[PDB]
Amino acid sequence: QSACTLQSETHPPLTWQKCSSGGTCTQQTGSVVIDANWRWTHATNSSTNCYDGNTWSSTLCPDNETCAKNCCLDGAAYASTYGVTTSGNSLSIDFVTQSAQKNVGARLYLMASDTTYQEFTLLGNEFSFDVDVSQLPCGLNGALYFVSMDADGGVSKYPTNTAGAKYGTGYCDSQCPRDLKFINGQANVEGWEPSSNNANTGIGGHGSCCSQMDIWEANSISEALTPHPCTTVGQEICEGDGCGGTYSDNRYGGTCDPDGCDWNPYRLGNTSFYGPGSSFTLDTTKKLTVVTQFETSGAINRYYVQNGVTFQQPNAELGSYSGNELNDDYCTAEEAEFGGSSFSDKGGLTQFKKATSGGMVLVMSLWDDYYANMLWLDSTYPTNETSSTPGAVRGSCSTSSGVPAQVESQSPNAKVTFSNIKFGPIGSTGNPSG
Amino acid sequence: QSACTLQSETHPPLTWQKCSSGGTCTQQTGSVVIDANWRWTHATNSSTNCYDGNTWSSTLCPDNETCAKNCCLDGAAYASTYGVTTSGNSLSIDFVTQSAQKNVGARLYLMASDTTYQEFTLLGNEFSFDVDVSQLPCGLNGALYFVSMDADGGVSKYPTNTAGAKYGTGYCDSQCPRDLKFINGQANVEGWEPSSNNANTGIGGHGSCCSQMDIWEANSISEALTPHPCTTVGQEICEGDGCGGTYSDNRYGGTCDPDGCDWNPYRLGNTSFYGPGSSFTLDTTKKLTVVTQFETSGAINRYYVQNGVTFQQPNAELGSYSGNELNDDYCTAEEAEFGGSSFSDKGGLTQFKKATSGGMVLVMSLWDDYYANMLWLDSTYPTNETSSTPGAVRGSCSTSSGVPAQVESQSPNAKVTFSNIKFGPIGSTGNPSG
Ligand SMILES: O[C@@H]1[C@@H](O)[C@H](O[C@@H]2CO[C@@H](O[C@@H]3CO[C@@H](O[C@@H]4CO[C@@H](O)[C@H](O)[C@H]4O)[C@H](O)[C@H]3O)[C@H](O)[C@H]2O)OC[C@H]1O
Ligand SMILES: O[C@@H]1[C@@H](O)[C@H](O[C@@H]2CO[C@@H](O[C@@H]3CO[C@@H](O[C@@H]4CO[C@@H](O)[C@H](O)[C@H]4O)[C@H](O)[C@H]3O)[C@H](O)[C@H]2O)OC[C@H]1O
Ligand SMILES: OC[C@H]1O[C@@H](O[C@H]2[C@H](O)[C@@H](O)[C@H](O)O[C@@H]2CO)[C@H](O)[C@@H](O)[C@H]1O
Ligand SMILES: OC[C@H]1O[C@@H](O[C@H]2[C@H](O)[C@@H](O)[C@H](O)O[C@@H]2CO)[C@H](O)[C@@H](O)[C@H]1O
Ligand SMILES: *[C@@H]1O[C@H](CO)[C@@H](O)[C@H](O)[C@H]1NC(C)=O
Ligand SMILES: *[C@@H]1O[C@H](CO)[C@@H](O)[C@H](O)[C@H]1NC(C)=O
Ligand SMILES: [Co+2]
Ligand SMILES: [Co+2]
Ligand SMILES: [Co+2]
Repeated sequence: QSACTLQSETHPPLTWQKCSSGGTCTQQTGSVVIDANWRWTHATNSSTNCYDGNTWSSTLCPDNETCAKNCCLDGAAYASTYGVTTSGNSLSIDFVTQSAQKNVGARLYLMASDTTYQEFTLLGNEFSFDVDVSQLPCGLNGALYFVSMDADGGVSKYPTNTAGAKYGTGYCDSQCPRDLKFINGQANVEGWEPSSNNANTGIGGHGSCCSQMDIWEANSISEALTPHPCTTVGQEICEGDGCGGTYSDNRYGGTCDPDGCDWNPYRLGNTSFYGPGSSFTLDTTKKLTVVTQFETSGAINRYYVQNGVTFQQPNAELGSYSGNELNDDYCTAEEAEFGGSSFSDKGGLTQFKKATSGGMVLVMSLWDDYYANMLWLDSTYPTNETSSTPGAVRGSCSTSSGVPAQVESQSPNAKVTFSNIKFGPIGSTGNPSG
Repeated sequence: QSACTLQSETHPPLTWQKCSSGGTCTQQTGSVVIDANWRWTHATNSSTNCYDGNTWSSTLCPDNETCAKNCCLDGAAYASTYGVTTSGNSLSIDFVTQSAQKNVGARLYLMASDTTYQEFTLLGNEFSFDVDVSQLPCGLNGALYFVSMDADGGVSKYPTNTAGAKYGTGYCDSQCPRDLKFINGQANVEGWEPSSNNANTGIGGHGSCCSQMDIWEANSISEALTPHPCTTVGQEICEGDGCGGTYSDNRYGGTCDPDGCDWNPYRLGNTSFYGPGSSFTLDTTKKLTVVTQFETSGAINRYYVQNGVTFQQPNAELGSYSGNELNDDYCTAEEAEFGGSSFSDKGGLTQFKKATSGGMVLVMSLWDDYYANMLWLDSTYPTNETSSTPGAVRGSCSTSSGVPAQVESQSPNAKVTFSNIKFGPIGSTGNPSG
C-alpha cells in the first residue's frame, strides 16, 4: 500500500530510559504508531473505501496486487478516533472509543524516528515497565511484547509498500495472523472470508509469521509471560491453512509455535500472587513494576516491584521441574504435565534465542478475544475441563466471561496504562532514570 | 578431643536477617565460634601443651587415638587473643594480634546455638552481605564461604570428639586440608611434618574433605567467586597424598576439586571493575554489598550494590561463552581457555548442586597464604607467565607480594569487616530488614 494524507499522521511522543552497566540511565525520545489494520484504507485518488466493515471493494481490489496499487493507508486521529494518548513516559489505551464510528482497542509500535521502528536486542539485557491494569476486567488483555519485525515495516523487501513503519505496516507474530489487510506490499483480499462474529475483521489467504516474546499479557485477574519460537526467525509470509495459528483450521500446521512456553503464576498453582486487592501479593488495583531479564543461556528471569517491595517470579513445581526461572527444564516439564509439543517442535528456547539475539520491535496493545474470549488467560480452558485437569485453570474469571460484544457494551471505558519503560544490561534498570 | 575450661568459651553474638518471598525479613540471633586449630590444645588434667609451636608432645600424643584421649581444646579470648569482635550484625577480624604470643587471623563459623552450627540450604536462595575490604592489601584474603560440615562438628559420627561445634571442630573444605590437628575425633599427629615456613603449622597424615562454595575471597585489589565440587558431598577423611589439595604433592589426586570454577572479573579482562578509589566501578576504599543467587538450574548469579547503585557481575567473553552468569558453559569454556580439568572431573555444577541442595555452614575468615602468597588471587600466577598467557593475570599486585612474614610485619593492623548478612529466597534480600 501507499500512504494518503487526508488525515495527517502525528505519532504521539513517548520517552524511555536506556541504561548502562556503569549504573546510569539516559532518556531516549521515540513515539508510537498505530498498526495499519486500524487505519482507513481508501482509493489513492478519492475517499472511496477499499475496505469497509469486513469486506473489500470488489472493483478497487479484484486481486492482491491491483488492490495495493489502488489503495492507501491514511493518518490516525490518535486520541479522538483511537483512544490513544501519551504523556512523557506514559501511554494509555482506551478500550472502546466512540467517534463517527466505534473503535475497539489499538496495537502500537515504538518508533525510533517518524519513519522507522525502534529495534531492541533482548539477549543479555533486561526490560522494565510500569503498568496499571486496574481498569482491565475479565476478557480484556493489555499486552506488551516484542516481535521480529523489520525496522522499515517491510519497505526494502516489498517496494509496493511505500507506506512503511510511519503507517504501522509489517506486523507479524507467532500466530501467523491472517487478519492483516496488507502483507508483503500486497493486499490480502484473495481468499478473504469475513469474520462471522466481528463486524470489522476477516481472514485472508495470506498470513504474516515471526518470533514473539510475549513479555506481558494481562488484566486485573491473570498475567502470563510467554516466548514463542518459529523455524524462520523474522517476518515471513505464509499460505492459507499452512499458516497454522489462531486464524487457521490446523493450529499446528505452520512454522510458528502459537502456544508458547507460558508462565502464568495462577496456572502454576499460586492463586494468591496477583489479583485485585490486598489479599494478593501484587495488588492489581495499583500500579506495579515488571522486570524481565534475558540471560545469555536463553532462560528468562522475572521480578516485580510494588510499593518498594521486590518479588521474584513465584516458585513453581511441575513434574521434575522446581524453581522460578523460565528455562529448558520448565518448558519440557510443562509439555509433559500440561500436554502439547508445539514449543519443542519449533526448537524451544534454543530457537527462541535466535530472535532475542537479533532485533525486535516493541508492541503495546489492548484487545478482546473474538476466537476464545480470553479464557486461555484468565479462566478455565478448555471450558469443559475441571481443576483436576493439570493446567486447565488459569484464572478466576467465569468460563462465561469475555464475550466481545458483552465486554464492549459493559466495560467500554476499560483502559491500560504502560509507563516508565527502561531498557539496558541485566542489573541496570533499577538505577536512577536520567 | 574433649573440651577444657581453663578459659571460658563465650561466642561473640551476631545477628542476621532471614527474608521471605512475601517481602519481609526477620532478625535471627546466632553467634560465631573460632575453628579448633586456633585454640590451645592441652592435657585434660593439666596445662601441659599437647601441641606447641608446630610440633606435638611425643608423650601425650604418641598416636592419633591416645592423643585425642589425652588432650582437650580450651576456650578462646576472642578479642584479646584473636582480634575477633562483633557488634550487632557486624563482625571484624584483625590480621595480627599481639597478646602473650602473636596470633595470625581467624576462621569463624556461624552458630545456631551454643553447641550447633547454623546450616543453610543455598539452592533456590540468595545470600547478601556487606564488606569493608579497604584495610586488606595485596597478599591478604578476607573470605566468606560455605562448606558441607556437620551441624554438630562431627560428634555424632565420632564420639571421641566431645568438644564439637562449641569448640569449632569438624572443618572440611575443597582443599582436603591436612593442617587440621583433629579430624574425625582423632588427632593428626601420625605422619605430622612441621611447616618449613610457618612456626605455628604442619601437615599430618589425614585430611578433611568436603564441598565448598567460595562466595567471597577478596582483598582491596581482587575478588573471586568459586564453586568447588567433590565426589563425596559432605565431610570425609582422606589419607595422605591421596588427599590431593594444597597440602599434598599431587594436587589433583583426591576426591575434591581444589581449583574450582572461579570467576574473578579482573582475571576475565575487566580490570576497571573493582579496586581502590573512584577510578573503579566498585570503590574498595568503601563498604560494598555483595549478593549471590543460587538458581535451581545450578548456575550462580551475582550483583553488587554500592552507594545505592546496582551492578550485575560484569559480562565476560571466553571462548564461545558470553555473559555474566556462572553456568556450565562458563566453566567448560574456562577449562578450554585457561586450562585444567579438575572442576569437570569432579562433576562440575551438577555435582556441586548436590552440596547447595543440602546444608552448608557459613565460614568467615582472614588469612595470608604460606603456600602461594595469594598470587593466584591478586597477582600473576604462575609468576613466570606473562599477560599473553590466558588467565595468568588475576590482579595488579606484584608477583613479589604476599610473603607472610613481610605482610605480617608491615600490615599487622589489616582487618576485614563483614556485616548485614541477609538470607532468603531469590529476590527477597533487598527488602527491608526487620
Ligand atoms: O474519516 C473516517 C475514518 O476515520 C474511518 O476509519 C475507520 C477507522 O476504523 C477502522 O476500523 C478499525 C479496524 O481495525 C479494528 O481492530 C481490529 C481488532 O482486532 C484485530 O485482530 C484486527 O487486526 C484489527 O483490525 C478496529 O477496532 C476498527 O475500529 C475502519 O476500517 C476505518 O474505515 O473510515 C471512514 C472515514 O470517513
Ligand atoms: O593461655 C595460653 C593460650 O592462649 C595459648 O594459646 C595459643 C593460641 O594460639 C595458637 O596458635 C594459633 C594456631 O593457629 C594459627 O593459625 C593457623 C593459620 O593457618 C591455618 O591454615 C591453620 O590451620 C591455623 O592453625 C594461629 O595463627 C595461631 O595463633 C597456639 O597453638 C596456642 O597454644 O597457649 C598457651 C597458653 O598459656
Ligand atoms: O486462544 C489462543 C491462545 O492460546 C494460548 O495457548 C494455549 C492453548 O490454546 C491451549 O490449548 C493450552 O491449553 O493453553 C495454552 C496456553 O494458555 C497462547 O498462549 C495464546 O498466545 C493464544 O494463541
Ligand atoms: O594456591 C592454591 C589456590 O589455587 C586456586 O586455583 C588456581 C590454581 O592453583 C592455578 O593452577 C590456576 O592457574 O588458577 C586457579 C584459580 O585461581 C584455587 O581457586 C584456590 O582455592 C587455592 O587452592
Ligand atoms: C567493567 O564492568 C563494568 C560493570 O559492568 C562496566 O560498566 C564497564 O564498562 C566494564 N569495563 C570494561 C573496560 O570492561
Ligand atoms: C505465592 O507467591 C508469593 C511470592 O513468591 C509467596 O510469598 C507466597 O507464599 C506464594 N503463596 C502460595 C500459596 O503459593
Ligand atoms: Co500467495
Ligand atoms: Co539462569
Ligand atoms: Co588413617
